[PDB]
Amino acid sequence: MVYEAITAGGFGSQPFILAYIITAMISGLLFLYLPRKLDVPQKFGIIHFFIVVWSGLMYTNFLNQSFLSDYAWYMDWMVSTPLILLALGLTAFHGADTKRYDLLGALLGAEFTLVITGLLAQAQGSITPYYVGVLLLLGVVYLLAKPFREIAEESSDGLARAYKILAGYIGIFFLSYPTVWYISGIDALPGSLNILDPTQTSIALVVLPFFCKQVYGFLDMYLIHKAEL
Amino acid sequence: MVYEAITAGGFGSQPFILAYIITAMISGLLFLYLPRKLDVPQKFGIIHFFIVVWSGLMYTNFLNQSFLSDYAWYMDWMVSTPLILLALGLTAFHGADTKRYDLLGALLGAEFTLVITGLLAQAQGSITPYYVGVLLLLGVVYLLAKPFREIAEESSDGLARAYKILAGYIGIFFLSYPTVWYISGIDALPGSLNILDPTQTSIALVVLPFFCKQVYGFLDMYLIHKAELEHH
Amino acid sequence: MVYEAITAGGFGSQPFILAYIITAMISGLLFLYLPRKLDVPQKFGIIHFFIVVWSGLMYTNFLNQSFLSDYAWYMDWMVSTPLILLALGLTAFHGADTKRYDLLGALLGAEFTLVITGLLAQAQGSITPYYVGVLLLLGVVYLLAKPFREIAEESSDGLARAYKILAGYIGIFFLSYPTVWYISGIDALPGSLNILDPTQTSIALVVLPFFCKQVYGFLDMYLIHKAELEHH
Ligand SMILES: *C/C=C(C)/C=C/C=C(C)/C=C/C1=C(C)CCCC1(C)C
Ligand SMILES: *C/C=C(C)/C=C/C=C(C)/C=C/C1=C(C)CCCC1(C)C
Ligand SMILES: *C/C=C(C)/C=C/C=C(C)/C=C/C1=C(C)CCCC1(C)C
Ligand SMILES: CCCCCCCC/C=C/C(=O)OC[C@@H](O)CO
Ligand SMILES: CCCCCCCC/C=C/C(=O)OC[C@@H](O)CO
Ligand SMILES: CCCCCCCC/C=C/C(=O)OC[C@@H](O)CO
Ligand SMILES: CCCCCCCC/C=C/C(=O)OC[C@@H](O)CO
Ligand SMILES: CCCCCCCC/C=C/C(=O)OC[C@@H](O)CO
Ligand SMILES: CCCCCCCC/C=C/C(=O)OC[C@@H](O)CO
Ligand SMILES: CCCCCCCC/C=C/C(=O)OC[C@@H](O)CO
Ligand SMILES: CCCCCCCC/C=C/C(=O)OC[C@@H](O)CO
Ligand SMILES: CCCCCCCC/C=C/C(=O)OC[C@@H](O)CO
Ligand SMILES: CCCCCCCC/C=C/C(=O)OC[C@@H](O)CO
Ligand SMILES: CCCCCCCC/C=C/C(=O)OC[C@@H](O)CO
Ligand SMILES: CCCCCCCC/C=C/C(=O)OC[C@@H](O)CO
Ligand SMILES: CCCCCCCC/C=C\C(=O)OC[C@@H](O)CO
Repeated sequence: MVYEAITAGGFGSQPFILAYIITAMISGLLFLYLPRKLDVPQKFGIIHFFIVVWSGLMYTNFLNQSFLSDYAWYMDWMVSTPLILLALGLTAFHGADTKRYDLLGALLGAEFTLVITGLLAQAQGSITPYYVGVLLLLGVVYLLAKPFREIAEESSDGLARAYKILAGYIGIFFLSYPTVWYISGIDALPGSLNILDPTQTSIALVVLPFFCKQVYGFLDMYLIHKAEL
Repeated sequence: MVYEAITAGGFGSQPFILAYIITAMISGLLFLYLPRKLDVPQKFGIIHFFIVVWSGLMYTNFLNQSFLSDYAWYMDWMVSTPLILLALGLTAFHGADTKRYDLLGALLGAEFTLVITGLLAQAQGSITPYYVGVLLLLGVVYLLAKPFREIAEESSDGLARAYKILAGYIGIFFLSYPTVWYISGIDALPGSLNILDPTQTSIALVVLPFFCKQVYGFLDMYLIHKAELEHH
Repeated sequence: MVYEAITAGGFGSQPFILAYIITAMISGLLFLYLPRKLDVPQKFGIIHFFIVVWSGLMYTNFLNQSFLSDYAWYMDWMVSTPLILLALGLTAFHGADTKRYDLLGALLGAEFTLVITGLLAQAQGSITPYYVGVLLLLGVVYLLAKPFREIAEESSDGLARAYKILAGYIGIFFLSYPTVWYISGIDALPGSLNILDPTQTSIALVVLPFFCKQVYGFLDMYLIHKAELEHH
């Protein structure tokens, strides 16, 4: 019952969720427009567009109650967060000699499952899946830190630096998510610490996404342009 | 309460829906068969097979109530309408030199998001997401209309003509759905106009699909066949 | 009412469901490591990792009631069993000249659709969709038995033998599922027959998946390995 907890009484988080949704939409447009002017491949503009627009659309379930609303987080991250890791995977490939799409799939597949464990954690009211999720996230991080790093180092010195920058960014932001999820004291969530109240929890999982999507998109695409100079 | 409305009173749409399903299943079997007879790549038979068989299976939720029924259309279009666009895209690729698979993804991705907006709108009884869906639709027809057209025009004249025909056929039909959705007077479906009664909506929503899937299946495969015969 | 029936009273399947999840997680870790030890392509490890881990996860919904619980088998096979087939397909492709990724798509799509029929059947309380599934599954067996077999025979004798063994293994086992599903006396799923009680059904759908996931991942990677050893 995440939704009722988030929107009962004040629903203080709604200004933030509204602002997220709008900055998402306008960012999505800008992302489509950018790579025309920017000298980065279109696939990046496109991917970030979907990251941000999919996220936006899902968060509308907090403004308007549907059957989705209690799980709108996992509906969003389901497809947003693998697209993020795809953006990050393809950047690494960009200049490089050997592309490795089996690793892309692993990268993306882990994220998806990771996010489904959250889904499962909450629905079950049980933390067991959450632990499996965290192990997977470590697996993602490993994947980013090593194999994809190496592939990125095959290419130009600028791009490899760009990857490292993006990867550590995305790495560390990702690790925050299971944190605020665990320490949330929303009754539904089986996190056994209770530090953040529903509105706080909700607001964290608006600001955090903002950095991981809206900023990420620009960060990714400016960094690839600025490398290829 | 889309299902509830649709099966209200007589349930007038009942037998149309049944004929759509039966018909889908038979189309499917042909689609698997045709390519071998037709000198068209098997991949095309396979895509149309799933399109027409997926749709048919989802529509059985109007004949037997389930937790899916209210959102059946979306459960269908979710995977059917990107497959439709995959065929169209792959047709454009068929005889061309440069293949843009990131554009294929954008094409297919937009459709999926664009059907999910439809689902969101009904689920929150809210019209907002629909507008984004409409914006995405226009991105789809733009994609089809230009980049994919460009790629199509590297190929022989017949294959370019084929794409151009199918691209208009599916583009025009595709714009009808958000129309009759908005137009519909089922209450679950938001938007102000209530022009179409639930049975009229339902019947619009098996007629258009019959043209987008069954007819489209054959049309695609015959245009690709006629173009390759014309150029050999 | 699937969860309630299974877990009601003694919940006699809970140990098997536990033993299954624990072995799945452990098998998964091993699958990731095995490829580097066997000179088998890492991708096979990846795919088998996800098969057991995803399956394991979905089965936690029998240990803890959720909205997914009643439909957990479908949520599992919905992605697990296309992956099982991806592995089969890629095995066949492994030594071969022609990679036909449309057959891979057809293989995977039939499976996924074929699981969704099971979910529709339960959700509808109707046996109709089950029947489409069975057809579809005979589509799958067909694919495996022929075109995929031909592509395997393109390769070395060791690789070709590997595929045919696995294809047999997995074919036979895949047929058992629509059988147990049908004869199961869980009220929710609409077989005419009521031979198994929920616990027996549950046990069967623990032990059979053990052989199709945990065992199969090892079997697949060792057969390839062996095969690659046999030809310098
Ligand atoms: C834009 C949103 C982003 C970048 C979300 C990232 C979310 C995660 C990495 C969540 C991870 C989780 C676990 C590792 C365990 C289960 C709970 C989750 C879903 C928060
Ligand atoms: C076989 C069925 C087909 C080809 C259906 C096409 C359906 C659409 C293009 C629906 C479009 C919609 C929007 C663009 C926004 C409103 C919601 C939808 C799904 C009606
Ligand atoms: C690891 C689990 C596996 C390999 C499960 C296989 C499951 C099936 C082949 C199920 C088949 C079905 C039909 C053919 C029709 C009715 C619905 C199903 C899912 C029982
Ligand atoms: C849905 C949860 C994960 C399911 C899929 C994740 C793993 C799929 C990756 C398959 C793979 O690596 O094979 C592709 C390889 O042949 C590309 O060359
Ligand atoms: C944690 C979820 C799955 C992790 C994927 C494990 C794959 C790691 C293997 C890397 C790879 O094969 O790249 C080659 C490099 O390790 C040595 O050449
Ligand atoms: C090759 C063309 C085959 C067309 C077959 C469509 C026939 C479907 C008609 C069903 C019908 O009218 O019965 C519906 C109603 O009686 C069910 O209760
Ligand atoms: C692609 C498959 C072509 C058509 C397959 C569906 C035919 C099976 C029909 C089953 C049926 O109608 O039985 C339903 C009855 O037992 C319950 O009302
Ligand atoms: C399941 C609902 C969407 C179906 C997606 C399955 C196909 C998606 C992408 C396939 C494609 O791009 O085929 C060509 C690919 O092998 C690139 O070489
Ligand atoms: C549900 C929202 C997701 C829509 C599809 C997400 C990805 C669409 C585009 C993928 C892409 O650009 O991959 C192309 C790349 O693999 C070319 O090498
Ligand atoms: C409501 C939206 C429907 C309008 C779409 C019709 C597009 C048909 C015209 C395409 C065109 O002008 O492309 C010509 C190209 O050579 C210009 O770069
Ligand atoms: C490779 C083995 C890794 C860990 C296996 C542990 C499974 C055995 C644990 C059985 C247990 O918890 O029995 C508790 C019982 O008394 C509760 O009824
Ligand atoms: C993704 C294509 C269709 C699969 C639908 C996935 C939904 C599975 C879960 C359904 C559910 O939670 O409804 C069951 C219960 O809440 C209603 O009795
Ligand atoms: C229920 C969802 C079923 C989706 C399965 C449709 C996948 C069949 C598409 C074949 C494909 O994209 O092959 C591409 C490759 O052959 C291009 O050369
Ligand atoms: C590969 C070994 C298969 C293991 C099957 C799992 C056992 C499930 C119990 C079945 C059962 O006892 O059916 C017999 C009885 O219900 C029929 O009268
Ligand atoms: C949790 C552990 C599950 C136990 C299953 C592992 C046994 C699978 C059998 C592997 C095998 O015999 O491969 C060797 C054979 O193919 C010749 O190399
Ligand atoms: C394993 C799940 C894969 C994708 C299915 C997503 C499930 C749909 C999201 C939540 C939902 O269906 O809500 C159903 C019920 O909890 C409403 O209260």
